[PDB]
Amino acid sequence: VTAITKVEREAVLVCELPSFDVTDVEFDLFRARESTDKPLDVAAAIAYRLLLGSGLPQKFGCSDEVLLNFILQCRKKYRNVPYHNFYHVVDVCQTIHTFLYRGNVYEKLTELECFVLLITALVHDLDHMGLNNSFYLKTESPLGILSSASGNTSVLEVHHCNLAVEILSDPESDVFDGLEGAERTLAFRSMIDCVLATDMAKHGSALEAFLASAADQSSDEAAFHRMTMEIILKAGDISNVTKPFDISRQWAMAVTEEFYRQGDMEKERGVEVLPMFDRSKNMELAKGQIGFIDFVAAPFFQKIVDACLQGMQWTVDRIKSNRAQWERVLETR
Ligand SMILES: COc1ccc(C2=NN(C3CCN(c4nc(N)nc5ccccc45)CC3)C(=O)[C@@H]3CC=CC[C@H]23)cc1OC
Ligand SMILES: [Mg+2]
Ligand SMILES: [Zn+2]
Repeated sequence: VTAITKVEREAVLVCELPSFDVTDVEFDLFRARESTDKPLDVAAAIAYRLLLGSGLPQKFGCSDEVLLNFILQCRKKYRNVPYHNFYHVVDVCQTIHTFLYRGNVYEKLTELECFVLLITALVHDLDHMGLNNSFYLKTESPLGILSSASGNTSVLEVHHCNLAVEILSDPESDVFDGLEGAERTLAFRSMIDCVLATDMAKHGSALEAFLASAADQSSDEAAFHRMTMEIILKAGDISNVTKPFDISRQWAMAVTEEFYRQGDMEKERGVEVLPMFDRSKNMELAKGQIGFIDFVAAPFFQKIVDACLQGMQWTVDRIKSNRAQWERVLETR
């Protein structure tokens, strides 16, 4: 399929990104994009550098050549939407790295499992089209029909897995080619399982199952590793509120635009439009983020940190302080 080539290849290798430390919890992807004419080659380099620097691809007989083909193969599959673009999955990959190596979550998993997670971040939203699963079902869209007929409500997540598998059948872009037997099976199994678990419809059930496993010393060990990978991918996804406020705010600008556009399309089609998707209300960013923090993200991070993931306490602290900063935008309005 397609083939990347040196033209695109080198176009990434000749980015050096001197101003930053990709390993830092305060790494700023917004700066990186802004700091060149080629934001797409910069993002790729950040992924490339993160993966190579972990020394995980080498360990699992993944050469640099195949690695970069893989990244680049994913990039093509991402579109140009406000939020669910290739910058979001590069973000997720970089954030997951910080949770593994600064939050010491590496200790709870094998190297293969850390390698799979870093990879899975990049395939997790392949060919996302700005539109949530709901839209596909309410518009009786062909992908919603296929999902509905096929027995799986996770319209996009199955889509992303399909594309991810595609990319890896080609061995010049197959970052698991060096795995054999049980390891290769696990890599695909867990990668798919993780991606499917990013469907926010399943958020409660996946959080309650990870916690019940974490509190049980007799939990099946393979099942705990798996749920931990699922929880970490989920964490990367909702990690925007754990960043430095200014980075957080810009993430929230991007999603708020993306939601607005779906809601524009939901008006045209004539289908139901939720409050959140409606440009008609200015819809105070502050109150949106405060609600997202109180109902989804603060309880999530606090609970997994306490159960198990004590190294990630900083996520709970930054949420707490990002919240207080939104309350001070309210108090001074
Ligand atoms: C930067 O800031 C955001 C980034 C991503 C998302 C994402 N949001 N969501 C939904 C998650 C659940 N929601 C709310 N639920 C419940 N119980 N209460 C709420 C109260 C107030 C607002 C929302 C909710 C709806 C949105 C996705 O599904 C995206 C796709 C995948 C993962 C997360 C994304 C939201 C952001 O800020 C609002
Ligand atoms: Mg997704
Ligand atoms: Zn995502």
